[PDB]
Amino acid sequence: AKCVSYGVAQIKAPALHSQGYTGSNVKVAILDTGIDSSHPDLNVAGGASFVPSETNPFQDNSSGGTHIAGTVLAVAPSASLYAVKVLGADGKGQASWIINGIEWAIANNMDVINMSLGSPSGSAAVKAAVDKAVASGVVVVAAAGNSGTSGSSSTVTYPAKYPSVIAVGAVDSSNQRAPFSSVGPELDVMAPGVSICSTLPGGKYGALSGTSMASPHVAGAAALILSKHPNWTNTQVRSSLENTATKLGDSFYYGKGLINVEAAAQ
Ligand SMILES: [K+]
Ligand SMILES: [K+]
Ligand SMILES: [K+]
Repeated sequence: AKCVSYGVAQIKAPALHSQGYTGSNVKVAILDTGIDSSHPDLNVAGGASFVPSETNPFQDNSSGGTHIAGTVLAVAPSASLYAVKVLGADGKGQASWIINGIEWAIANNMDVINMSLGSPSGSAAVKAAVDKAVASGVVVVAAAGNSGTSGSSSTVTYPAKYPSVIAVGAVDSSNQRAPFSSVGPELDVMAPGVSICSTLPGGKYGALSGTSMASPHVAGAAALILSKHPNWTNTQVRSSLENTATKLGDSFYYGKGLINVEAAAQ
């Protein structure tokens, strides 16, 4: 990664890199607004668009998908990225498009799905598709939501709110919960999500904040773990990330805490 970011060291990814693990031979689908495949610092191995008004997955007219891609590669520099466009330039999409992306990911033997997207209400049909992905062995990671708090109510967005999905909230560089990061019993782990510098469309770079930025740290961590332990199931990868996280506070706000990929990979 050409842009410096504190998040990679924060989750202890350099310890894996020192051990010689960089996520080789791990297929990571980024279900988002596309990936700018012409960016000099990205390589994209394949993809598909399901957004009828935006038919190229290898361009990104929003910026999120590219940024997210860059984070996954900063964490797991050898991962293979797949651009699955399920959101348009406004970062919005239909539930069916998300389903078609998930199905494409299953058909094309992805190891990890990253969904940095969140609907407040969810879709029964999306649930079925994510659960199917997880049953087929895919590690499914999603942004917990940028809906802050709501007293004692959960604010975790769908599809993160489903139990089959790893819901990733955002901490800042001080390991404090970001004011926007959703909360609730469904929140699983935290990762860096404030002012994360990564790739942007048109060969650019810049900081973005959100649980969408936290999620790909965890998708990259999953790739690092699978490169060290290619025989582990998705169940085993998830368990390793949740069980070895660094506790940060009440699980309503922090889940199990900050992922620690060095501990998870032991
Ligand atoms: K490129
Ligand atoms: K969850
Ligand atoms: K929780």
